[PDB]
Order: sequence, then structure tokens, then C-alpha cells
Amino acid sequence: VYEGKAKKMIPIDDDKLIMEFKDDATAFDGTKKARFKGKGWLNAQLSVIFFKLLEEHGIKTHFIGVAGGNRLIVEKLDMYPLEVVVRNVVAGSLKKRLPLPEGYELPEPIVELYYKNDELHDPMINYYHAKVLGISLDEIKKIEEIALKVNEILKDYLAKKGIILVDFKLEFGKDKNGDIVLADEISPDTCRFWDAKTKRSLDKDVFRFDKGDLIEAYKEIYERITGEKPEF
Amino acid sequence: VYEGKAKKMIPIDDDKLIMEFKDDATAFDGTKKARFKGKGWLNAQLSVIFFKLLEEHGIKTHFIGVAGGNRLIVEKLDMYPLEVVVRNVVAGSLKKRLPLPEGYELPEPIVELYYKNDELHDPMINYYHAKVLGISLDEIKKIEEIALKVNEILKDYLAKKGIILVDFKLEFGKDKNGDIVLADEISPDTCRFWDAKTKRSLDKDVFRFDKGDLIEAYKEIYERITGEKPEF
Ligand SMILES: Nc1ncnc2c1ncn2[C@@H]1O[C@H](COP(=O)(O)OP(=O)(O)OP(=O)(O)O)[C@@H](O)[C@H]1O
Ligand SMILES: Nc1ncnc2c1ncn2[C@@H]1O[C@H](COP(=O)(O)OP(=O)(O)OP(=O)(O)O)[C@@H](O)[C@H]1O
Ligand SMILES: Cc1cn([C@H]2C[C@H](O)[C@@H](COP(=O)(O)OP(=O)(O)O)O2)c(=O)[nH]c1=O
Ligand SMILES: Cc1cn([C@H]2C[C@H](O)[C@@H](COP(=O)(O)OP(=O)(O)O)O2)c(=O)[nH]c1=O
Repeated sequence: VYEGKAKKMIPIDDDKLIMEFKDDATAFDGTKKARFKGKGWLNAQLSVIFFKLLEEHGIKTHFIGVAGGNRLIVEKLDMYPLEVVVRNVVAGSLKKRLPLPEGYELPEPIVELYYKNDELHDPMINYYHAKVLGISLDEIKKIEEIALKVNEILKDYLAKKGIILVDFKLEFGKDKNGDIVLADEISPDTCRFWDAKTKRSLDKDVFRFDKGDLIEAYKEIYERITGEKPEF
Repeated sequence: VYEGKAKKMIPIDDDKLIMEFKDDATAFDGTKKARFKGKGWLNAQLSVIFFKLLEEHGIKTHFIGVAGGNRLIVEKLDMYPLEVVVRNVVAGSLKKRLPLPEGYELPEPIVELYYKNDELHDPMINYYHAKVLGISLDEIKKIEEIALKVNEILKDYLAKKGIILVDFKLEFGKDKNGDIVLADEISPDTCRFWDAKTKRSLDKDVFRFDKGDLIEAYKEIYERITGEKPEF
């Protein structure tokens, strides 16, 4: 059993674990905390929907099944210590790296690699740093190739629903065959979603910058995507 | 005429400029300042020596000639807005990016790209950011290829003189033929040099962290390399 900031990971046998989504939200290196009743359920459901879409499109993911409510059954992987960020529209930390305004449409997607390390506060890295960390160029290239394919699929699917995929974060691990498998979660916690018409945030930015009601925003995402009201 | 933090750039015609090295030193985003009589002369002389060595090895540089003392004649270029850092041994900012100690010998060199932008304080970037900045992948790859070749040459040459090239920064621009040309300076200001036996700094780190006498350290570098005492 491993209890993280937003999810719990419970071993089953040797091949699989339980990913349980909690109601907890954190931001700014965990210096901002709150709980949102039903956030876990929403993030679980939405992950399932995204993983199923991606699987239909030939993306290898850790998704195996659901275990009732906020719990997914997933394949255990040897995790890469990376957060892989894909960006279509300028927002968040990109504003400190490029002198471009919020909402600027990028000429092509940006991929950023962040080294998962709490003591160093998850610094950005490049391919050379990754190699020193034991991640080969070949591996990095496959990882970015998948992230960019995931981007296209989610972007297209979401645009047909009036949602702009601004940016998002993925994580990856290796399976026993040494294949690169998409892992962790895909939710309004780990993506920026803007309404196409109004350009307002329907994601964790609502909590990060106090823009209104997180649950309302997450429900709206769930409703726009499924065409149904969240039953919980 | 452009007066920078450590050097002055004076136009000649349309093809060339004067690079004048000043006695000024700055560090920590220019929050630490001092002047060292003779530093300009040392950095000029050492740049000349490095540019000549690199030219003999088939590296295209902006070096044209000397204009007496602290002044070099160099080719005017369309500058890339980059600082290109090559690292052999862990030091400086790399310690905040990888959990490795000062002096750790890297399994292979690291290349880091920093976007030259004072308002953003020169953030690290990757190939994708560079593209948005108008620098093609092809260009980035040629730039890194040159930096890594420069590394090998300087590393080998300096090791034969009992000096460890820990890391260093280069800058590049395009000439009228669209060729990538090595620019700016190569000095104890822009490199880490450690004595092979004692591992002590013979570079700007002496000023950054008050490790003794900058001029003495820079003289020692000049003496170890030329086999002669600095005449000024
Ligand atoms: N298929 C998988 N196999 C093994 N581990 C996984 C898998 N998917 C996700 N994980 C890891 O399980 C954890 C999920 O919990 P959570 O999101 O709360 O992480 P955290 O503890 O907050 O932060 P971190 O784990 O990044 O330090 C993360 O460490 C994630 O990388
Ligand atoms: N061959 C060249 N052609 C045109 N410009 C050059 C050439 N070589 C160096 N430069 C530029 O000239 C300037 C040298 O002066 P200096 O080192 O004092 O820069 P700075 O003003 O302190 O900092 P920066 O210029 O990076 O903001 C730098 O801007 C450098 O990029
Ligand atoms: C680096 C990182 C990004 N992300 C997601 C949130 C955003 O949708 C996108 C880019 O985030 P970014 O703008 O880099 O950081 P911040 O969340 O501090 O503004 O990736 C995470 O969920 N976790 C992370 O650790
Ligand atoms: C980024 C940068 C590096 N360098 C040189 C100094 C070091 O020899 C090497 C790596 O520096 P780095 O460790 O990144 O930064 P700091 O100088 O703040 O410790 O590159 C510069 O001269 N100017 C620069 O703007």
C-alpha cells in the first residue's frame, strides 16, 4: 500500500495494482491543500474514459479494469522517473520560459521532461540528463512519440466536444516485455481544459487560482464528454 | 557601440566588430560586482589561444584578429539567443538538477541550452522551445555537434596541461553563408577549470564563492597554458 498526494496504490498479486483516486487536491509544491467531495470519483471515471479511447487508438496503457467507484485495476510497471508534459497553448510555467502570453497558440506542440524528484522539486531536464539517469535516447524518443500521439487523439476528441486541450502531463513505465506503457492518470488534475467559446478553465487551475467551483468545473467536463450527469 | 557586463562590442564596417574585454566581473544575475585589474587582458589572450586551437581543429569561429591588448577583431554574426553549456563534471547549477555531488564524473558529457533573455533570467530550454523561438532541429543538432567537438578538443588539450575542464558555456551565430559560427568568448569567466592534482578552481568560481584571488587564479591558468608569465 502506498498513499500518495491524490491517489492510493494497493498491490494485488505481482502483475497488478489498485489505483484509488482520493478527494484530496494539492498545489504549489503541496503548500495549498483542500478536499473536494466527489473529486476522486470524477478523476477515476475520466481516466477510464481517456485510457479506453487511447487503447482504441492503439496506445498501450496500464489500464486493466475498474474496481468499483474510485478504484482502477492497473498493470504494475517499472516506472520512469519522469513527468512528460505536452503543451498546445501557452499557460502555467511555460510563461516563465517563453515571453509569450497566456492563450498564445503554439505553432507546434512542446514536449517537456521533468525529473520526478521531491528533494529537487521536479526540475525540467533534457535528453542528456535522462541518459545520466539511465534512460536511453531510444527510450526518450519512443516516450515523446507516444506523448505526441496521445496529444493528437485527446486534442481531436476534445475539440469535437468544445474543449481546448491546453496542455497535460503523462507518466510512463516499462512492462515485463520491456515495452513502454502509459501509466498514472489522465484527469482535470493532470490536464488543462478550456471551454472553446469562453476560454475558461475546466480543470485544476480553478483550485490553483481560485476561479470558482472545482467540483462544478470537473462535473462540467464529465458532462461535456459523457453526455450524462455525474451519478457518483 | 554596445557596452555589456564584461565586454564592449564596437562596429568597424559591416562585416566585423571589435570585442573589447573589460576588467569588470559580475555574478548571481549581476547582484555581485567587482573589478579586477588585468582580467580583461587575461580573458582576451585566453580567448585568442582557444579560438586559434579550435580553428586548427576545423572549428569555424568568429575570430579574425587582435587589435592590441584587450581587443579582438571578430566577424559580425546573426546571433542565436542561446547559451550552450557542456558539462563533464558535476558543478554549479547541475547540482540542483541531478542529485549528484560536486566533482561527480559524468558517464558522458551533458549539453544544456539556455535561452538568453534577461526578463526571464535565462531559463533552460529544450529543442521544442528552440523551434518556437525560430531555431530548427537541424540547427540545434549542428550547434550541439560543434559544442561536443569543442569539448573534446579543449578537454584533451587542457588535460595534457594538468587542467580538468569541468564545464563551459558557448555562444553561436550565423554568418552570411548561413553557416553556424562559434562566437563570444572562451575564458576562465565562461569555463570551469580545476587543477587535476588538487581539484581547486582556477576560474570565475574563485570570485563567485570567494575562494581566494581571482587574478592569481587566472594568471595561473595563463601560465599553465602558455608556459609564460603574464606580461600585460
Ligand atoms: N502502472 C503503474 N505502476 C506502478 N506505479 C504507478 C503506475 N501508475 C502510477 N504509478 C505511480 O503511483 C503513484 C500514484 O499516486 P500519486 O498520484 O498520489 O503520486 P504522489 O505520491 O502524489 O507523487 P509521486 O508518486 O509522483 O511522488 C505515483 O507515484 C505514480 O507514478
Ligand atoms: N561575433 C559576434 N557577432 C555579434 N555579436 C556577438 C559576437 N560575439 C559575441 N556577441 C555578443 O556581444 C555581446 C558581448 O558582450 P557581453 O559579454 O558583455 O554581453 P552582455 O551584454 O553582458 O550579456 P548579453 O549580451 O548576453 O545580454 C553579447 O551580447 C554576445 O552575445
Ligand atoms: C509538471 C507537472 C505538470 N502537470 C500538468 C498540469 C498542467 O496541465 C500541465 C503543465 O503544468 P505546468 O504549467 O508545467 O505547471 P503548473 O501546474 O505548476 O502550472 O501538466 C501535473 O499534473 N503534474 C506535474 O507534476
Ligand atoms: C548559463 C551560463 C553558464 N556559464 C558558464 C559558467 C560555467 O562554467 C558553466 C555552467 O554554469 P552553471 O553551473 O549552469 O551556472 P552558474 O555559473 O550560475 O554556476 O557555463 C556562463 O559563463 N554564462 C552563462 O550564462
